[PDB]
Amino acid sequence: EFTFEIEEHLLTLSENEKGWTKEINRVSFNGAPAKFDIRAWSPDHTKMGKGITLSNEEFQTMVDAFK
Repeated sequence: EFTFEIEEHLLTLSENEKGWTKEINRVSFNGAPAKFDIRAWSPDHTKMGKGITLSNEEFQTMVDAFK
């Protein structure tokens, strides 16, 4: 019903006592070209938590606004 693949790891923002991390990655969902993805991950990255996927245009819009 759904697949994911971390194609590139870009940045970790924090890690908690359980080893879960908040990361910015390029992630391919359902085989689509990889997109920016800001999300919590288990230590071995086989479980994911809540997060948001952003197009390149959305991510650029965000960075340019807050730089």
